[PDB]
Amino acid sequence: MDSVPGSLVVVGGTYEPWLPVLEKVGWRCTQVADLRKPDALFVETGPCIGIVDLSHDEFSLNGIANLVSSHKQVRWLAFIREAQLSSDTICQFIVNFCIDFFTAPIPDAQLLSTIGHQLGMLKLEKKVWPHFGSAGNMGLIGESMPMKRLRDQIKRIGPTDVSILIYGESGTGKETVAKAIHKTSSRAQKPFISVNCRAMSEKRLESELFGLGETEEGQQPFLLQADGGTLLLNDILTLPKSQQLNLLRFLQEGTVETRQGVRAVDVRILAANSSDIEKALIDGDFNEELYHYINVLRINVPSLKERASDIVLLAKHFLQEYSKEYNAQARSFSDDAVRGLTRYHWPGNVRELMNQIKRVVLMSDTVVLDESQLDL
Amino acid sequence: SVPGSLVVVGGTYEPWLPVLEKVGWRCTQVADLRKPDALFVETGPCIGIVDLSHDEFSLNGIANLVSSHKQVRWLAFIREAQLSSDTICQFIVNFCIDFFTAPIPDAQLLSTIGHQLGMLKLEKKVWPHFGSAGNMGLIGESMPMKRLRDQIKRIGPTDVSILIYGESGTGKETVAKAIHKTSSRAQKPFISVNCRAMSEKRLESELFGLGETEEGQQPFLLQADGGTLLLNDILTLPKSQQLNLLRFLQEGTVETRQGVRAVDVRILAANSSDIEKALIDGDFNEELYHYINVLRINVPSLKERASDIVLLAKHFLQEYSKEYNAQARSFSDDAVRGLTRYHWPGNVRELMNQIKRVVLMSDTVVLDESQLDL
Ligand SMILES: Nc1ncnc2c1ncn2[C@@H]1O[C@H](COP(=O)(O)OP(=O)(O)OP(=O)(O)O)[C@@H](O)[C@H]1O
Ligand SMILES: Nc1ncnc2c1ncn2[C@@H]1O[C@H](COP(=O)(O)OP(=O)(O)OP(=O)(O)O)[C@@H](O)[C@H]1O
Repeated sequence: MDSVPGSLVVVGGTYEPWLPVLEKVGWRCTQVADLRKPDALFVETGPCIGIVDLSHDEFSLNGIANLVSSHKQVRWLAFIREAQLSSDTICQFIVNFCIDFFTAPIPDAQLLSTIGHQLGMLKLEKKVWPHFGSAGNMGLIGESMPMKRLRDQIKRIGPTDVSILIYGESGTGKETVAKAIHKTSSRAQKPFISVNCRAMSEKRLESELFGLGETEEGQQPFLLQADGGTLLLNDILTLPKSQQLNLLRFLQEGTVETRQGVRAVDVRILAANSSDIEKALIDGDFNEELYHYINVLRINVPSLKERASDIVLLAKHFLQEYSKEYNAQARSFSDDAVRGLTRYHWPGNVRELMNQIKRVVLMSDTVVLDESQLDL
Repeated sequence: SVPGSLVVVGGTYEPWLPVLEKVGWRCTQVADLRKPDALFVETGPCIGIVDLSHDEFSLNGIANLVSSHKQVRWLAFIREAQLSSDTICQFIVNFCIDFFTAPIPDAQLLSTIGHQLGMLKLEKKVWPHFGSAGNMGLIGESMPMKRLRDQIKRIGPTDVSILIYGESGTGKETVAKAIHKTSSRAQKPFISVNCRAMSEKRLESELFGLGETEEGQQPFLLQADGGTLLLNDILTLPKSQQLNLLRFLQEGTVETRQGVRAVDVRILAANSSDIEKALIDGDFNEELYHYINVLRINVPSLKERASDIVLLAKHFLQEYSKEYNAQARSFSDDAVRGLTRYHWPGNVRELMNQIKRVVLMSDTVVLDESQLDL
């Protein structure tokens, strides 16, 4: 036979009754007491099933609900066991999903019925859980301390095919982030379309949602191509009213217009921002309904000003990359030069950095790059 | 009364429907995808089945709705034709509790639902009431308020830590006082904390205590024991204090002059800033964040509630006018079609403050638009 382990947290060992009914029917039972232990146990066991002994007992109700959605999220299914207390706050605490509960006696055959419904999910969890982004894709442009948070954040919000708001300062790598969560999105093998729109006129911009290729003159709406995959919208607030309409229409109906008949698609939508969004909102300028459609999740891309310990490593890569790309003899920075570039403010962040270095490298006549050839 | 919704444009996929209809359940069905959103945001606690059957809706918009703000108030559930389990099994990241096989064990589906239906029957403990079972809306009463009411009613009693978010000057503490009423510790003391204007050393002297207090000293937790403590402008906390906070948040213990002791305090926190920006930059311990972000509540600014502006100003008028004998008794329609049009960055606070100012200047009984923002 083949099955899946399952743990249970309780100080009262003698509270077996429901335990041997599962071991004999084939369940890998594990039991924790001291409250702090199961966290490590749950984070190491991976996807499983946990039973919560509520029978008055001795646990902090805050810490409980905390654990419930700490990192033990979808990968863990909630379930409680109580001594018949459905009345006060305690049963209102079953707002934490919990799927079902346990009568104080032993609903012998009913117990499997309660459990059996959920079992299809754990064997489903195992099919999707191994992934883990194995290759440790060290933020394909940066790697420091605020960055590791970003990875973890990106890794857990990636697969969730919801719309996410990406915000940070200009030239930080919001697009770089967008491309990264597309790999995580589980629609990774599908196309990805970043769009530095800006330099588009309404007519031409409007030509994206319903087209103005009069007669099939080699023209296809952008939304269409991004079907199954991911589309990115850059500098979004610059959008005109009429197009924001079509977006919300599309965001609600998922349909687009083509000359060869109106059609529907399946595109996960992302958005980037660097401006004071709230200031636009209050005046009336931005449709708030649309904001709630997109602000389902937020991710903040930290500027170079935030990280600073990244500045050195970034320059090295940008050195290596551009020097190798153009055969340049420049291969290293002096300790002098290193101990100066970080002090710069870098308003344009990642963008400006590569751009600046790009120039210096193509101007660099030496192998070691001094401060004289840089910020001048 | 009866929840039980299911989303699909077609219909002939009854088979699992009459098993509910014939057993006596009012099933409700949505098609145009956009409609259930408004429906889900207004219905409150219920159960929704998402029929996707590999021929229905775009999984982005779906997962969006599923996790827009329709979170705990709704339990997820899907329907597929077996011949489908493949590309997006990951959409079951939203709990979803269970799914629907193509074979239909007529009794098993009821077994899956009936056990889960009992959880919705727990929501019945507050009995939806609709008609504002609280203090007329504590401070407001419009459309985002009724959700807020519904929201407060179901997340209130749960003595877990909750993160309160809205814009500045909205009335976040008023909510805490309001949800404390729903809590099972209502008869206990309540202590608000404006964490904005406090120094580290003195802050540390509030928890486990510091300084050199060989005189007279008593911690908030002690006073707040059994009751509820609220933290306003929480992100303003220094590193060293967030440490001590988490210490308590894990152990529930404090230090006092008369020896160290432990307590049982439900903890709340208020915020008006960009929460996502603080965590990533490093300013707030994320571990600590999950201890408090167990539940979220969104306090709607005046920008959302345009129909509240009229009702809000009137209430604040009567109360303060009476307090200072003011002759002012009403607003002109002129003033009305100006107060609503205003942006109100400071929201409820600013509204209360401005009117408060005007009243002390109002020499007339009728208040015209000229006497307002002055
Ligand atoms: N016209 C362009 N052509 C080719 N590559 C470009 C162009 N513009 C930017 N890039 C590349 O984008 C990469 C980084 O992504 P990006 O600049 O979009 O991040 P971002 O600045 O945070 O996003 P945003 O577009 O919102 O400003 C840079 O390495 C740059 O080479
Ligand atoms: N000791 C106190 N106990 C109970 N209530 C108090 C006490 N002191 C003040 N209050 C009231 O609590 C409210 C707190 O105002 P506050 O500025 O914190 O609201 P807020 O909108 O949540 O703040 P913020 O703009 O930082 O978000 C005040 O209106 C005040 O009347």
